[PDB]
Amino acid sequence: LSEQDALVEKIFQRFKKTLDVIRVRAGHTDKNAQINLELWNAFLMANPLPVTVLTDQHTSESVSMAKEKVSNDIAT
Amino acid sequence: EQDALVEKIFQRFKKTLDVIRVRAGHTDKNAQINLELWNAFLMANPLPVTVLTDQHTSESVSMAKEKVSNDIATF
Amino acid sequence: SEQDALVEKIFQRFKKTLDVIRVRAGHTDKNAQINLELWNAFLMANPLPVTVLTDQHTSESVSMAKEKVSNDIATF
Amino acid sequence: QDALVEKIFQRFKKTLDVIRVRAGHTDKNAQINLELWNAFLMANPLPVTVLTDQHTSESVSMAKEKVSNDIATF
Ligand SMILES: [Cl-]
Ligand SMILES: [Cl-]
Ligand SMILES: [Cl-]
Ligand SMILES: [Cl-]
Ligand SMILES: [Cl-]
Ligand SMILES: [Cl-]
Ligand SMILES: [Cl-]
Ligand SMILES: [Cl-]
Ligand SMILES: [Cl-]
Ligand SMILES: [Cl-]
Ligand SMILES: [Cl-]
Ligand SMILES: [Mg+2]
Ligand SMILES: [Mg+2]
Ligand SMILES: [Mg+2]
Repeated sequence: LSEQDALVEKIFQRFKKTLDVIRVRAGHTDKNAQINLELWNAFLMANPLPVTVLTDQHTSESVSMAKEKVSNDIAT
Repeated sequence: EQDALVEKIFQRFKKTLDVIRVRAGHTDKNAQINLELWNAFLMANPLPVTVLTDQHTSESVSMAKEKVSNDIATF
Repeated sequence: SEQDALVEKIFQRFKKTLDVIRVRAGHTDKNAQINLELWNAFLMANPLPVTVLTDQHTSESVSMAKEKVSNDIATF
Repeated sequence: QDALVEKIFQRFKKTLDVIRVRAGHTDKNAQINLELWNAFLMANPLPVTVLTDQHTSESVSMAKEKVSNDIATF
């Protein structure tokens, strides 16, 4: 009702389209990330690892190489 | 008048919102690619049974979750 | 310049929230790129005789994971 | 002025919270994904690691093309 509130609502409406795109996409990405973890779970239950070696214990050379490539990509 | 102020506010935010929007957009695209690759991989290498985390969480998944939780707490 | 001082104040109020979102989006984008590189190396070393995508046929494992996560999102 | 600035932020807070929470869980899950790749590849090592700049797997190319069509139509 107040003129200040009307301005605040107008500011939000100017941002709404952009925020909607970000928010909706973040929802789809979050859902897909959860599906990815469920697929990892089913895959590893069916194909178990004798030991689970995480990066703080030892980083696979494949992971190191992939990280270095993407780092160079981002640096360009 | 009022609209010119509102447009000025949005333009001040645009570059930051663009960076966020572009990064989230490519992440969403890559997440969709990731699922298609899972599909092709599992079609070629099927699982006799599909065990989801509500039935049983793999010890490997639990260890990875615990490690990442410690990383996020200390990073 | 009176409007610009207010516009700058509004941005500074949001900066901390926007920085957190932007920095995480950057780390997530980098990790998603690494994930694709690891798929590439994994599939080059372990090629698929045929590549069946979900529009041709959706693996029952993918269908089950999608349904589980969809129920998770609906209940939460 | 400051009361107006806070009103603007509070109007956006709920939308920004949803975005922040979703992005945070996605970032966490992406980290878990990389740790699982590490454990999987330590247990099942690759004789050579071929990245996309050397050669892109036909499976990756096909998946990329399908997803591009999906994003264009959805
Ligand atoms: Cl190491
Ligand atoms: Cl290694
Ligand atoms: Cl782009
Ligand atoms: Cl989980
Ligand atoms: Cl669960
Ligand atoms: Cl369990
Ligand atoms: Cl287990
Ligand atoms: Cl199907
Ligand atoms: Cl199937
Ligand atoms: Cl190529
Ligand atoms: Cl190939
Ligand atoms: Mg096996
Ligand atoms: Mg993955
Ligand atoms: Mg093996």
